[PDB]
Amino acid sequence: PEMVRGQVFDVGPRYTNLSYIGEGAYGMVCSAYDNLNKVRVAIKKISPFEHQTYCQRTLREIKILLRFRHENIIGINDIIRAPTIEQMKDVYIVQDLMETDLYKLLKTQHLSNDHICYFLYQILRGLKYIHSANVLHRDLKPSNLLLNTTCDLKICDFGLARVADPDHDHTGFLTEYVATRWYRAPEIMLNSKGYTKSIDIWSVGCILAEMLSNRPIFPGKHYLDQLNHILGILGSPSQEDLNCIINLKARNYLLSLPHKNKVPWNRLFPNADSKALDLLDKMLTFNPHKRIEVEQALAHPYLEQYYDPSDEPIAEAPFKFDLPKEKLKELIFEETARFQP
Ligand SMILES: [N-]=[N+]=NC[C@H]1O[C@@H](n2c(SCCC(=O)O)nc3c(N)ncnc32)[C@H](O)[C@@H]1O
Repeated sequence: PEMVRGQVFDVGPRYTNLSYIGEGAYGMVCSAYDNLNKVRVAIKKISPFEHQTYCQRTLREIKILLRFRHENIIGINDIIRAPTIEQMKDVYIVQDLMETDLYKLLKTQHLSNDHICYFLYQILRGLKYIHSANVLHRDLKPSNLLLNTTCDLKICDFGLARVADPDHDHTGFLTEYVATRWYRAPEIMLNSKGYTKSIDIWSVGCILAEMLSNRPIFPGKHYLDQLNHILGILGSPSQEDLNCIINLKARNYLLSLPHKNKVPWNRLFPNADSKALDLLDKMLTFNPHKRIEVEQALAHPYLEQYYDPSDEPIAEAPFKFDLPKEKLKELIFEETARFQP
């Protein structure tokens, strides 16, 4: 088998002329030439079978991406693995080759307002479809937003996704490890398991802020720091918003803090479009029940040049609703059979 960086990257003969791209959350990512479609593609090598949690996340990603079909969500074009469960050690996921991602782009490129608007529209368009499937992405962040050379944007990595479960969202204070720290909504640290759609909107708000300045808006240095950053900008929650938190440990923590004034968005972002800042404010709303939902965000005046609900499709088949790694390997093997061979 062809090799890259000293490890097996076994994708031939259909895929040749491999180039190392990077180390992902799952393993090695390479580009390759697709001798059938006559185009270069991305290939991700995944080696999950020793660990139940890796098997979980891999099965999640495959099951969701195979059912979804949307312009702003990365597809799976092919899946390579051994013909038998016994011989299956790795799984390769073949996807459209994308020039960059928003994390890499923000490291060196200033975005025009037109690009910010276009990117945000595409994020919300993809998110509308995800949420219409009753699915939460739960790890939206710049590095999970792929971009091709013409700035078409695709949401990727559904390994942490879940079916929404609002009736079971409540929990205690300082539990819960949802999303990537900087993109984590304030209620995750207070009383939420991140089982409602508002968790994703918070992350999109954080992404919008980061597009406006090329800096993360809430750069918490560790888990506990993250709420400090959020409150340092939003200021102290109102009595009404505190009255919505019944958990006493969470509420009394907030009551124990000195008063903090809100920092006006236009002082943080003096060059930003005022309509973008109005939408930003509605996505970065402290109370998740008052936070804007994805279809309202699409209809916001900032996005008026793109908004078209008839061209913002929803899922045909929402997802309606412990396993040892052996059963998970068998499930991964079954889920990938359609690509044999
Ligand atoms: N990651 N990583 N590894 C490093 C490189 O992986 C690049 N990348 C991924 S990564 C998917 C998410 C993950 O697997 O974490 N998908 C693609 C892709 N379809 N086309 C081009 N490049 C891709 C990413 O920009 C990063 O530069």
